[PDB]
Amino acid sequence: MEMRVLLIAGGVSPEHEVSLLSAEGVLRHIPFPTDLAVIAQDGRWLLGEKALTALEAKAAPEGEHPFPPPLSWERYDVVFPLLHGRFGEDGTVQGFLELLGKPYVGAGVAASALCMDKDLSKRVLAQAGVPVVPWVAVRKGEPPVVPFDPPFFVKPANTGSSVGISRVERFQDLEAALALAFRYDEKAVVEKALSPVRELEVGVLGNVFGEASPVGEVRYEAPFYDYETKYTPGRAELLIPAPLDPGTQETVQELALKAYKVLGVRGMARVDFFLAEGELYLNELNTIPGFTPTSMYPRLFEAGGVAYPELLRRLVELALTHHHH
Amino acid sequence: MEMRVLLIAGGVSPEHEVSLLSAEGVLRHIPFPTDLAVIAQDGRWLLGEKALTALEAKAAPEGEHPFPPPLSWERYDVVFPLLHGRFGEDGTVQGFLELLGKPYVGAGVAASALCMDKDLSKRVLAQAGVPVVPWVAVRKGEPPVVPFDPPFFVKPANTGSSVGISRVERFQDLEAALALAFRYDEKAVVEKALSPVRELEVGVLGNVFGEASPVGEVRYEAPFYDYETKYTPGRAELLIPAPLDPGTQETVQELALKAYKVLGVRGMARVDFFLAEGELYLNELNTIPGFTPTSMYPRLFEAGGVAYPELLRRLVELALTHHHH
Ligand SMILES: Nc1ncnc2c1ncn2[C@@H]1O[C@H](COP(=O)(O)OP(=O)(O)OP(=O)(O)O)[C@@H](O)[C@H]1O
Ligand SMILES: Nc1ncnc2c1ncn2[C@@H]1O[C@H](COP(=O)(O)OP(=O)(O)OP(=O)(O)O)[C@@H](O)[C@H]1O
Ligand SMILES: [Cs+]
Ligand SMILES: [Cs+]
Ligand SMILES: [Cs+]
Ligand SMILES: [Cs+]
Ligand SMILES: [Mg+2]
Ligand SMILES: [Mg+2]
Ligand SMILES: [Mg+2]
Ligand SMILES: [Mg+2]
Repeated sequence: MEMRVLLIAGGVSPEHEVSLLSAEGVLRHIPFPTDLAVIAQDGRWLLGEKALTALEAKAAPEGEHPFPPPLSWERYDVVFPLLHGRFGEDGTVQGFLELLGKPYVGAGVAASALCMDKDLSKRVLAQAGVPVVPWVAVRKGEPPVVPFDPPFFVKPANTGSSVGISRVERFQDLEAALALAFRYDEKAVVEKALSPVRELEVGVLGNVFGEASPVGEVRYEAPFYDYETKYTPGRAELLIPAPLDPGTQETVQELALKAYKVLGVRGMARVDFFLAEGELYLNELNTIPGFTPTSMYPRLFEAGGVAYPELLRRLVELALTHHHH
Repeated sequence: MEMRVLLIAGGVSPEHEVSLLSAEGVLRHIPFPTDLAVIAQDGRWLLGEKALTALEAKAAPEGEHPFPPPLSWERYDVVFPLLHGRFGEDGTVQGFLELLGKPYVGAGVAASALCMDKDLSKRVLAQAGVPVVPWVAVRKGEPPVVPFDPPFFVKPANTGSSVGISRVERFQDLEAALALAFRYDEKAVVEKALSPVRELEVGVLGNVFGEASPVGEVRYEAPFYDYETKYTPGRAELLIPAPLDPGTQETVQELALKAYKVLGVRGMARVDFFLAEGELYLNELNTIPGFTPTSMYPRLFEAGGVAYPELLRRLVELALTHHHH
């Protein structure tokens, strides 16, 4: 069976650089012939050799081709969008690939848009009976109304890689944290800070009915799991399988697969959890998790017997299983 | 008039013909110079005179240009996506227009995908405290588990114009109703049927400060408000305002504006309600309501003092005042 993959990375979101790092990880292990297309930070695309040059520079601030690119789509059998964050993970790029008729890796338009919004996903999961941290949404320009005591975490609703996230100890500091969050999104979420908190992560592989990886725990000495901790090698420790009680591992996997099914995710997702005072909370689902050298999604399925090339092979294959339907 | 609008109608959804009818209604009343582009049922586009020709035919089975079309997008200030249903109303075309950077009428990607999914939209509305009909989601290839007794209403999760919807009386008939619904979507909803029921519909207009139209009511002698009843002229009784006592009409508008904000809609929406034994239930929210001769949304706002050309003009202005934000 003929298979040629087009890999798209970069993007206009703050995670532009993280996306190129993920692209390098995928290219080093994907078992299919794969071409790279880069979306530069200005929204213009780089194709062919100019895309590989931008990958070597680990940043593409400016691109060549305005959207839509003159890409020979017919040459590829599956498109692998690796665009973390806004305009890549939130269903907008997915909508373009749907109208293009090309099979593509990962969640569709709906699952991507709803998993990217920290307020909407928490609305759906809370109704479904999934435990979530207390939270409220704040629209840019509206006065916040936080019906619980600090500490808070303030986040852009569409964020990734902990960009624009603040831990707020005093109400005096809510205004500055919201102003930081509103640089990246018109909507912010304010969550009750769990402290102390343990952070659990589990990978999911599959279309709607997912297969769960072992549960992993992230540990670090920074105040929280911030940008520098996430992508500086050595700062983040992954303990697989997570040191959890008899049965706690299964509950984490059951919640992840439940949220996966309810939201209708296809392909993959990394589901993050909080463990505080013995209580589990689902933090978020990431439909396009990182494949950077310090990323956890490949390591989680590595520990579950799915090697890195086999994981990428199954992702491309799941894209065709849905498209062939 | 310097403003130039691009109207997109047709589509690959079962509502292809309905979309063309809506295009004729909008083209007749829109006060800006408007070009039409038609998405044929095979996904290929028709531009210029061939799109006007398909409009007179009220059906476009085959197109000419494969997506993405060679449309001079820079000619148009606002794009009006008038595509009901799959690949038009569910966020796919919205994501494409987002990447084009074009201002467009109606809800964004997330709110479009959320409002089209009758399961996920009900979960969000229920979590916000909005009354909904008891329901359950049934996935294709998965046995149904319905915690309430028939009569049922079985629908494809992402449908419009009552396509694939069945009224069910006995559990022995559920599997055939689910089999019809699975011809249009991998997911279906089974709702508790309300009989007798009155059907109330309200239009909403705006981005941040949505304003409600007067409440209207649909009456019919057919079993339910099905496809033939919706679009055969004279078949449905459109009562504006609805013969209700004022307190019920004000409550309907209050709920519609609450659901509008809860679901994150901008531009427009028609909110459908059920009235059964004195209780109001929100049925669904349509981000691209029909503009056919038998359609409720334009009429509701003419009754509220907003003429047909003024309605479309404000839809276009709202698309511009959102973009500039
Ligand atoms: N409610 C909370 N209580 C305690 N810590 C939190 C809370 N919310 C966020 N954090 C800390 O901030 C980090 C980032 O939060 P979150 O996962 O929401 O951001 P993200 O950018 O979506 O992450 P990712 O890069 O995995 O997508 C978490 O790993 C956690 O360490
Ligand atoms: N729970 C219910 N109880 C009673 N009648 C129902 C119920 N669900 C659906 N119906 C009937 O079926 C019709 C279509 O249902 P629904 O509005 O969900 O379909 P739709 O295709 O989304 O409609 P639209 O064309 O407005 O998008 C309704 O107008 C109503 O008459
Ligand atoms: Cs996310
Ligand atoms: Cs809440
Ligand atoms: Cs809908
Ligand atoms: Cs339910
Ligand atoms: Mg995330
Ligand atoms: Mg996280
Ligand atoms: Mg509808
Ligand atoms: Mg309806």
